[PDB]
Amino acid sequence: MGSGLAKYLPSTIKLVSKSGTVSPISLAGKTVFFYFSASWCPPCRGFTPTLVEFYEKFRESKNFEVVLVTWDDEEEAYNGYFAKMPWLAIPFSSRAELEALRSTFGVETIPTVIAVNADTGAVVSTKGRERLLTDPEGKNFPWSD
Amino acid sequence: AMGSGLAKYLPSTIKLVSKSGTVSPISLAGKTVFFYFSASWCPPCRGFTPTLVEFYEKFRESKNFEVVLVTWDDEEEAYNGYFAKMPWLAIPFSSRAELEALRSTFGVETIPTVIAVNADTGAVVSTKGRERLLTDPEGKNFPWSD
Repeated sequence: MGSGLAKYLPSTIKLVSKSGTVSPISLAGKTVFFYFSASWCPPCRGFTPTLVEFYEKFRESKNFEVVLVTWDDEEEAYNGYFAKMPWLAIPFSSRAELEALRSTFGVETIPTVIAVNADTGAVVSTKGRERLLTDPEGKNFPWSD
Repeated sequence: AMGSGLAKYLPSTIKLVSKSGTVSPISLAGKTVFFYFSASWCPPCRGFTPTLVEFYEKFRESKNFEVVLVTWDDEEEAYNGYFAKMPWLAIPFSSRAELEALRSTFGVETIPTVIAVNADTGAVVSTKGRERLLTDPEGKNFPWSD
């Protein structure tokens, strides 16, 4: 499946992990959080470790993945910031794909997490950046509505 | 020559677009320049734009300022239709790296935002005009510095 997630990206993209690459289709069956963030954004820098801790605890139990959608435009800054994260990222050089996601989800501000269902493409939630702060165990994950 | 404060923000090899033609960044010498980060797909942007248009029509001459759209649109027809509503200047749609560099330089986390700079010195003059214009339509406190 994962054909819902794949419709948000070119068919030829691979996501980057810490060690290799990941085909979007491999996220089938998961809730996928597009995390719009930048190393130069102070609230992003403070929110990232909150999301990292949640991912460490619940990635498998809640069956989700995070995909960084960078607003960094300098590759070394991107590299150092993504090094702090355990999840996936759109490659730094995929500038048009990054901008298409901003337009598609109407992302006016960072940090923002947009959750989609990888199989259907449906938007699952848009306020996780705020809701995670008062729900560290994710009892109300994925924070819909 | 004046206007050297803009050289880093608006490289001289890329002219700005106007309603009728093109404009070199150096032509903004001596002015306060508002970088207006905005997108046609952003509802608060669509509502703020006419407020800024009215202020520009009334006061851009008397207060010696210019507005430069920094687009977050990624579709050219959307950019064209939205900039058509505006009387000021814009970074060309295709200048994607220049647009992104301004976002990083001024740390623009949200739109709509206006960042004012001094065209001669490059100094940041104000960052909250998007909010402060709303309650100061005559610009009595322009350029709304902190």
